Amino acid sequence: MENFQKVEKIGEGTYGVVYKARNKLTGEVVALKKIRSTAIREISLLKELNHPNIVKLLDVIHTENKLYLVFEFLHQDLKKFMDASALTGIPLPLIKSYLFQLLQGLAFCHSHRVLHRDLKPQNLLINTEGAIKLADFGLEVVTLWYRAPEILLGCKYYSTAVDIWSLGCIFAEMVTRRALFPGDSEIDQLFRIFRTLGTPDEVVWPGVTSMPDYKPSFPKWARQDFSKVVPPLDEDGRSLLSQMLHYDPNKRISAKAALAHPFFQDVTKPVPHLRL
Ligand SMILES: COCCNS(=O)(=O)c1ccc(Nc2nccc(-c3cnc(C)n3C(C)C)n2)cc1
Repeated sequence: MENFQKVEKIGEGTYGVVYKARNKLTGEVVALKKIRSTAIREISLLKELNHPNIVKLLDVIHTENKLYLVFEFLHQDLKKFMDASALTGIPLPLIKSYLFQLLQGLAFCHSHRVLHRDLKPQNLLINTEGAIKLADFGLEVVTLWYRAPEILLGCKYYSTAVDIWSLGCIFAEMVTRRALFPGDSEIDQLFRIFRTLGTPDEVVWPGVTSMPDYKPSFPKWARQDFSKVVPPLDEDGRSLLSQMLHYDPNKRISAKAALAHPFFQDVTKPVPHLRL
């Protein structure tokens, strides 16, 4: 750590505190994360998971029983960018570009059997070049808003499909400028999903009733059309979103397959208006 100079406290919570810092030698600006063995080997395997849409992990510093992660620095997260776009919302071309890039990023980690497990606007970082990247991979006050239903129902060995679900929720949020399922407890989260997509059963989700936390007493809500869930979204988008929000993790579209959906027929890479 003697090689770094803390510039300011970026973010906080969860895995630790994050600071913007400068390398006392090179002057290189980075994101320094102070984390609060197995972890070591797992984190190291991450330094190899390099992709343009994955915030690059520069170094892993383990000293005095303390773990420091040095990352490539990005100037803003999606949360802040959405809040700054609330008045007019993010332009479709830019929403589509971000989704396309994240799917590319996911298709890559998934191919390497790595899942993020906690995708959310706060850990999606953007630059002035129009790129968006996945941050805070890894392996209270944490948002459950983007949690996949299988996790909520107690699935112990959930798949990469959970990242697809989270991304679908983020997609809907960019389009409507409002969180899709803002649960404030695990059961509320589950019930918000149920009220919108319908209480899942053996028909739409084989085996769902045999899940750890599934209760036969769950209220039975009927599904709602996506025309009502994300109105402005054209048919291609609504079609893709519905496949990203499928209950059956085995039926949920994969990232790679998602990249082939017609919604991306006219995908481009616009530049956002960032006021750093
Ligand atoms: C409460 O205040 C929120 C402010 N959000 S922000 O001002 O738009 C903002 C968020 C993140 C960053 N920079 C950043 N770059 C690389 C990795 C990283 C990183 C590495 N590990 C983590 C957890 N992160 C971030 C997601 C914090 N954070 C710069 C500015």
